[PDB]
Amino acid sequence: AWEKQQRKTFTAWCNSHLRKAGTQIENIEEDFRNGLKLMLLLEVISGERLPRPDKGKMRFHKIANVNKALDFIASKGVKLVSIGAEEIVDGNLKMTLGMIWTIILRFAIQDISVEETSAKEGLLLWCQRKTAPYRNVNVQNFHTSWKDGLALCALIHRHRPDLIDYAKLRKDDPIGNLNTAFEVAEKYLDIPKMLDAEDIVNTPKPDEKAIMTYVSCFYHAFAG
Amino acid sequence: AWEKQQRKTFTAWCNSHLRKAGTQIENIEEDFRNGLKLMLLLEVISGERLPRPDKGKMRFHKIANVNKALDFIASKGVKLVSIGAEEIVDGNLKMTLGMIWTIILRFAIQDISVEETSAKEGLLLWCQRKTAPYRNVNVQNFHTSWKDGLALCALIHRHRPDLIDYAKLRKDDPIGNLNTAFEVAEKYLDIPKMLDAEDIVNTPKPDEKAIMTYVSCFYHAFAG
Repeated sequence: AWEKQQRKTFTAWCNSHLRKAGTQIENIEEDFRNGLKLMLLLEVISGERLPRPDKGKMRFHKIANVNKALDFIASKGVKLVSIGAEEIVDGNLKMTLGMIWTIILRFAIQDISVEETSAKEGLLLWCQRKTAPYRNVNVQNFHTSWKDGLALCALIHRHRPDLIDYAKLRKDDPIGNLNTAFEVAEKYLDIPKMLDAEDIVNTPKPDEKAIMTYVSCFYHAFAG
Repeated sequence: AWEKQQRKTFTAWCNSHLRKAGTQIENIEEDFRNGLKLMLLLEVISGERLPRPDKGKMRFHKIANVNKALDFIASKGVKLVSIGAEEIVDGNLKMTLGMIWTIILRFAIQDISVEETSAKEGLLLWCQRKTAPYRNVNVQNFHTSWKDGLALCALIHRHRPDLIDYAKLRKDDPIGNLNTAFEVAEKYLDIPKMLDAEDIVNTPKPDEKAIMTYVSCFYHAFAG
């Protein structure tokens, strides 16, 4: 089940960045095979220039361009684990999703530094400080703590009290709390939806990586 | 109409240089008011060191920093015509765009020397020699001669035959010829888009200054 979720969230995340370069992707298991938008995505989020793409549509041209991306990532202190250009060119889903998470983690989460605490732990602490005043919220992880949607609404309310009337939110209305946060973020913060309400509520333990991906968008939107 | 075009082209040009200093500007009529990135831009394109910026965000601090830039330019044999720091600090569009062109002309076009011919005339002659072998191209100016996009494709083809299949380009397909040149330059030469296809084709006489700005990028990219 995580596979379908991660694909939707990762795709939405990639698209929220690629749109600045005037493009988008539809099927993550196809649109990164030739490495072009993969390279484009990396220049967008890093603000750096990658080597120029190789012209051509042959298999070897794809391997070469995907390798430009993979090398750029590796050069950022990333250890592409068993992730080779061949699998990416071949459209392998597990490997492709693994690569994108690696990029999401490295370029959007790793550098977060809060109270001498970085990356994943850093983002968690930040989420905790911001939601500290909300008694009906208890952030201890990036999965079950977010199930009832209050954590996200509170996180939003902490920076934009005018967008959500937090007092009207009930705990036993998880679907509603989530969609309220999702729609408000989409509408006023221009943070596209990356999660599905029902999937968060239905899964005993939601996908930790999908959640961190969405939440980091909020970190970057409020840090600015 | 020239105002909107010049703003887009000049902004893209400024950004293609500022990116080397790890920054960019969004709205040209705002981002140069405090003179910081203006000074930064000048050090980047000249390779020289300007005086240090004044610390502070007050109006007078801005006037002082913009004056450091204006003086540096003037010291390069430039006559800032009726261009004062006040107008720049005030975010005046006409004056700001006038200043940037002055900088584009002085630091990217003036020193071009081809067959005992310099600056604007120098760049034109260069463009002519390079496109001389292309019969469906006739460069006589920096405006109408570029409308159908063949001049640019030929200019690119002359140095990189592998990037554009010039023979497939038709004259009655101006929009396509232009975008082909625009996308190829952006993709393989890392020369960001500075012009809009439809604007070039729709205007009886495209903006001579916007065109020279974009074309000079090609001069510098192939001169290296």
